[PDB]
Amino acid sequence: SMTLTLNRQLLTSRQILVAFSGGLDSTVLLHQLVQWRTENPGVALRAIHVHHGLSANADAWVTHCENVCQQWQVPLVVERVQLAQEGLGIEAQARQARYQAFARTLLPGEVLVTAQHLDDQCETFLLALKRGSGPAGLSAMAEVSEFAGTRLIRPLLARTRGELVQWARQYDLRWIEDESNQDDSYDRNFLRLRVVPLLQQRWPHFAEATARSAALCAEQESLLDELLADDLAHCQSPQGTLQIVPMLAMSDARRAAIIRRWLAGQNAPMPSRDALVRIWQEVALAREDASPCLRLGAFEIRRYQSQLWWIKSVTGQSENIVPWQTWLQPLELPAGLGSVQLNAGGDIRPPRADEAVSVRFKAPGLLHIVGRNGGRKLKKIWQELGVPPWLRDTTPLLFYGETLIAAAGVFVTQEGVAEGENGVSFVWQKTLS
Amino acid sequence: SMTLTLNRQLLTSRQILVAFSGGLDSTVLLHQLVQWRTENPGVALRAIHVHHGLSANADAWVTHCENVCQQWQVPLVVERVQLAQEGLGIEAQARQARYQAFARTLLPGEVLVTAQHLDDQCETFLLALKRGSGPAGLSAMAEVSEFAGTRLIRPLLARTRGELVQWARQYDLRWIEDESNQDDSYDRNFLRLRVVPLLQQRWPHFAEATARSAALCAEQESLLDELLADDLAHCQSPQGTLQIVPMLAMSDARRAAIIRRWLAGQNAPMPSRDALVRIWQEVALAREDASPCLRLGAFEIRRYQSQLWWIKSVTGQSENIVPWQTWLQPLELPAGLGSVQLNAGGDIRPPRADEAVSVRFKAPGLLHIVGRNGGRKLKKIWQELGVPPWLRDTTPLLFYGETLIAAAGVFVTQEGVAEGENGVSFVWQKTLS
Repeated sequence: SMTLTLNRQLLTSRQILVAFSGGLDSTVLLHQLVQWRTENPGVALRAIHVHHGLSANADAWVTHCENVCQQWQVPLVVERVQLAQEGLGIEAQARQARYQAFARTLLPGEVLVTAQHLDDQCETFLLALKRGSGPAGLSAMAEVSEFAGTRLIRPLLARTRGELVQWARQYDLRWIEDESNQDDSYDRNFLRLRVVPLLQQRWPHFAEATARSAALCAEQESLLDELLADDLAHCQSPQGTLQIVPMLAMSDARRAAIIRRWLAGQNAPMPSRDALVRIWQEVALAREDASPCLRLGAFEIRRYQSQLWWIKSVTGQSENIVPWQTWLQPLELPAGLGSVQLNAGGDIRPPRADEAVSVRFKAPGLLHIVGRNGGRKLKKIWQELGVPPWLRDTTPLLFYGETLIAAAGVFVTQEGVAEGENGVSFVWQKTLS
Repeated sequence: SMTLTLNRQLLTSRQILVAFSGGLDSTVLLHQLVQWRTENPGVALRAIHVHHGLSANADAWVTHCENVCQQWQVPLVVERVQLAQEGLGIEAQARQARYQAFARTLLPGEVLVTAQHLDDQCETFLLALKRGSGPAGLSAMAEVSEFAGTRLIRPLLARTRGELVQWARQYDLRWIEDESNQDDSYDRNFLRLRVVPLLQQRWPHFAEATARSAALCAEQESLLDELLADDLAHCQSPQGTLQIVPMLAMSDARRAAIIRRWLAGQNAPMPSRDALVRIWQEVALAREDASPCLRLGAFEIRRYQSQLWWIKSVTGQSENIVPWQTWLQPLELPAGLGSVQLNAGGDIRPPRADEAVSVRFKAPGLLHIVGRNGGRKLKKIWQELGVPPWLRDTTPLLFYGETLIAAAGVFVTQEGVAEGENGVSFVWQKTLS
């Protein structure tokens, strides 16, 4: 039935790439896939062993993987990524390097498949538990998730190590397995060896019961997904923000479940239940006048126009002034804001080779712009044009000497309009995400 | 703050009864209550030690409890309930006897209070987990629940054993504590001593994280409570049944959450997620023609009139015939169906001292009843009158010789109508629930 199970989960896939450590689970997953390939002509399969850290057999494991793949006619990428600096041990440092390694060496349209099984579901659950997470975090792992643009499928997720042993053995597969005892100071190890077994003693199927609970938590979260759909549709704008007004009346749990689901949409890192609390109390209910902001890692959620925004944090630049001596060539902007350049053809007057061109993010005094008869301050103009506060000091400002010419993609001052009709275009380019 | 916490949870209470084993938690809870009484004049407090099983100090513990209560001026009920027959050990047999003991010795209007703390929340969670239960069952314990008509409050539910030790010690309270090592074959013991501690090693606050998860599961179930309210109102009749038709269109999770919440309303034992599945697939979607029935312990859920019913199972009696030689005196019915009697005054003709009166639950041939011009079979009459199938063979039928006179509270045959106007009343009495 593991083969039966395999094809159902892999129907929507043609190109697979399996994380292949010499181990049982990988060995059983891979043998099954090579078994699967022989049954579906035209199906391409690739394997990838990730050699990381200074293991005693780190080099031998690689060799073992090269023989098995070849004996089975399967290409094999072998990333040697290395990283460890006294910080977060194996159960963190490496896991990232590995998934990055998977990300790196993964073709487009190819589906990443891992050999994570029941015991891992139990371990994930426990770790979530020891973190005091709710139903969302206790749903542990999904049979199908999104990873590096594509999907990450986990077939053997429901299978027991017993089942895997019974298979790997029935087909006389040879596999490695260095328990690495002394890694007991790294959470996921301390479980499989000490806690979990201790549990399987009086409760032989403990790990099975846990997947059951995980599954039930998931069913409930999806029930809420259904139940909240409308609420979400209404409060979620097309832009990708969340309308505050429609929520002012809701209950704390309602709000949190929505904020939660909304943050998931931006494919954001799962928030802590208290984070969800702060977001509403300190941001949504905060005065827009006082620029509300909750830092959540590299990202930040804030309030603007009675809406909550999930955006990639970026450091201000109001005090910066980046000179453009060679404005004939693009100018690289600070804090990865991208490049900027003056192309022939546009409503902005070119600079004289005698004046000093520069890029800034601030501009004093009353300012006059095209399309408005008046003259207000930068901040007033920003507001009238709807430019969000986090962008009011991160938007390129063209300056010839001490004069403001334009604000990339937002406006052009009147003192900067093309005299004749020729003129140039101040163009702003941002790097890939 | 434990005192602060105490009064908030006990405001809606005047008469308390604390399950008092000599232990820390009880000792700390009780001392705090005697502390609480001194601060709220007119507040009555009672303690109850439950002596059960053949413990080495079973008798000494009692004595210790008698001294402490007296030293503190607190009445003390001491139930000696005993029960153990090789079946379900302490973590089952006794727990029932104890709560029964609590039930028995509890005054009306009095609130039962127990000294269950954080560690118990963790243990309850784990047990639920090892049972593979979902969010509803993983909410573990509530600060306030219903027990024997009244409420069961658990103040110290959030407090750590540490906190309790720090208190019992700060007020120099003396308490007992016989770990009873060899009870390790009884689930809740195997946890507190082996698993939990093993966990608190690498995770000192594991038990605290677990209450956090329990709490979050609860918040979500209440979120659903809110979200499903309307659905429940609509599908739940006034009688206390569940309308099937309005659910036919819903999704599996929706239905289950409703069936679940509905069963809770009848204050029924929490159902297994699969039970919820069977109920719908085997009962709701079953043909009423084929009398659908799912036995869930002493109770059973069934289908009648496009509705699901939660009712106290009762064995049929269609084959039974209980003679009434002394119809002048009440007749005790089988299978705790209650008693039955003929009172002077009613539309039924009395029996002659020459005919043989009896009670039955079946009746052959075409039958003629008052208020209908015709003559159909018992089963047809039952149907036309709306008598549920489980009651069609558990309803007393008056028989003089071989003639049907009446069906208690349902109908009177035409051959049994009072000749003149005097007549008697066939009255059916059922015992307390």
